[PDB]
Amino acid sequence: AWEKQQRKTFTAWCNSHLRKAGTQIENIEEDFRNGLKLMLLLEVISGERLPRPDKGKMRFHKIANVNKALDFIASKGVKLVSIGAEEIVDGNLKMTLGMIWTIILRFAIQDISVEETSAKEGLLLWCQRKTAPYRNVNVQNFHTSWKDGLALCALIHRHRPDLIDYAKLRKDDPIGNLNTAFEVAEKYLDIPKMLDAEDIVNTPKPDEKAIMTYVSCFYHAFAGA
Repeated sequence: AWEKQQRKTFTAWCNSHLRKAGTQIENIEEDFRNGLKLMLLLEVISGERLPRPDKGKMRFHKIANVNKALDFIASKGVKLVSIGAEEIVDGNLKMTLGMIWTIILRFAIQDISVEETSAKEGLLLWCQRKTAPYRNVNVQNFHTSWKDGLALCALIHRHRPDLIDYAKLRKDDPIGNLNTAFEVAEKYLDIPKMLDAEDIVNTPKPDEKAIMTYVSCFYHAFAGA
């Protein structure tokens, strides 16, 4: 169950950035094998220029491109473990998802700082501060606390009360609450849908890496304004 959620969410997150470079991926376990869109993804999110990609379709050129991507990530303090270019190139879903998570964590979550609290813990505190006024919400983690959709709706309502009629939302309509939040974020906040409502409501403990990935988009979207 963790793999399905991470595949959907990580793919959508990558696409939310790749669109700025005029491209997209579809199958995360295949579309980064030659390293080209992986290098592009890193340039988009970092605002920096990576080395030029290799010229050639041979397997060793793909390995070289993936190594350029991995070396860049490592230069940002990321300690790559077990992740090898050969595996990314030949195909390994688990390793690929692990690599993309390290990227999401380093570039979208690690530098978040709220009240002397950083990264994951800081993002959580931010969510707690924003949803404090809502009695039917209780953010205590990045999994079960988000299952009924009220926390996400509240997070949006706190910044944009004009976008959601919070009083109409009921805890017994989790799918509806989640979709309402997903739709509003997509249409008005330019945050692509990254979570599947059914998976969130039916999985006892939803994947927190996927939820953190999606929620981090709201932090950055609201941090600007």
